[PDB]
Amino acid sequence: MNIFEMLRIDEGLRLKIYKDTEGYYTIGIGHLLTKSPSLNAAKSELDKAIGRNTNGVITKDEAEKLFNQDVDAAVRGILRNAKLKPVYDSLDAVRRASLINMVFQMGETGVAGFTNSLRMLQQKRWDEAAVNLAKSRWYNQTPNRAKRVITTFRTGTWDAYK
Ligand SMILES: [Cl-]
Ligand SMILES: [Cl-]
Repeated sequence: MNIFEMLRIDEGLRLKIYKDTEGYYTIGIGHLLTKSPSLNAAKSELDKAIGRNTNGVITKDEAEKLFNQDVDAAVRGILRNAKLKPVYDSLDAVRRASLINMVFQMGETGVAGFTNSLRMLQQKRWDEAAVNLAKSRWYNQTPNRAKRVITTFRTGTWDAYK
């Protein structure tokens, strides 16, 4: 199991524009297109991301390409972030995947906002971090996915994904 397979389970794969859990236009494996209500604004963003006139549909290869870019970007954003980087550097391989998953989902800014949980993870206080991570809108809005990520942080294994 790895970050790609992990995010593929959490995000699914859809080849046609769809609305995410927050009602935003998305495509492929969790690739956010726009927060605008406009479907035309989303098709425009899509064509721009793909480099062709897609009329709202993409192929599996195209979805996987956006996916590879988004994972790369999540990692690079963590490494560039003064608050995230030290956490990431401190974690083992499995838990690092957990942090990438959160950044992919809610953005670098959003994760960097989990001040107390980050401090707990850096200190390796797994049980405490798990409790603090759950007191969040994130957990309350997408509980099943949040629990899988939190269990991964707590145990350092991929059990929640098997
Ligand atoms: Cl893009
Ligand atoms: Cl969920």
